[PDB]
Amino acid sequence: MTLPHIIRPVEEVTEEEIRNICSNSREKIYNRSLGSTCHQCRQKTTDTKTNCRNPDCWGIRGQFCGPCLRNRYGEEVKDALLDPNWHCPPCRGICNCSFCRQR
Amino acid sequence: MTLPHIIRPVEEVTEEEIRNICSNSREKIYNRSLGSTCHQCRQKTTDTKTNCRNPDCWGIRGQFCGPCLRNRYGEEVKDALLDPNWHCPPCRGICNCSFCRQR
DNA sequence: CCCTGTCGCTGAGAAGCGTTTGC
DNA sequence: CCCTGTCGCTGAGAAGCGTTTGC
Ligand SMILES: [Mg+2]
Ligand SMILES: [Mg+2]
Ligand SMILES: [Mg+2]
Ligand SMILES: [Mg+2]
Ligand SMILES: [Mg+2]
Ligand SMILES: [Zn+2]
Ligand SMILES: [Zn+2]
Ligand SMILES: [Zn+2]
Ligand SMILES: [Zn+2]
Ligand SMILES: [Zn+2]
Ligand SMILES: [Zn+2]
Repeated sequence: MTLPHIIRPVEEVTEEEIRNICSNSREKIYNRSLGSTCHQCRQKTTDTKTNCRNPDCWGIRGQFCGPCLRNRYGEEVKDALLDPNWHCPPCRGICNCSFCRQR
Repeated sequence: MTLPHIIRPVEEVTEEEIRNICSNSREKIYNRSLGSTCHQCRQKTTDTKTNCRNPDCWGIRGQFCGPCLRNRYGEEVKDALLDPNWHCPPCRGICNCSFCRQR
């Protein structure tokens, strides 16, 4: 049931993705099929989300939406998309989501 | 892919299972379909194996064969089968298998 | 009134072939 | 010669709807 984690190279990042990076959490479009789930807010939406470049990462715990990465970690998804060494907060052990903060 | 853990009540234990409890690890019968995997020796065989009664347990980590439970923990599978409060060594945090001993 | 924001819950949390059997 | 025994490796290690959005 685990979704395979695929590292999208920075060269394959397209302008359409940056344009679709969410800037308002209430301006999201839900889609049970094409949407992606943000690890932080746990919403499956169609806005562009981060891609963890850590090979040891797995699943969707490396996927963060615009508002969540902006407000919970002070980082921009556009910068994370273009960063080839970017690691997700779960990989860095700094994730402050409701599940990761207790454990 | 996780096999559902089902608690078999002690009243439903049958004599055919005790007779099929393994007494020699080299006298096992491998079966990819009907066999069960012992958590300790990681062999999928048809001999009777333990059933963990802990509701919080999951998967097959509570399944131990005759020789493994006898030699690695000093307990008999027949006694474990008839014990309604029996917990697997992984549940007790005392498992000494090659994977559990390091972690 | 201002940096336009977030957690609960369920079900989830491997298994088994291969290279495997003591001093 | 005796209590008739065991580990490596791969792939595994959730996700997302619902009850969800700041002081
Ligand atoms: Mg699974
Ligand atoms: Mg569900
Ligand atoms: Mg379950
Ligand atoms: Mg395999
Ligand atoms: Mg894998
Ligand atoms: Zn989010
Ligand atoms: Zn990661
Ligand atoms: Zn987290
Ligand atoms: Zn065994
Ligand atoms: Zn157990
Ligand atoms: Zn173990």
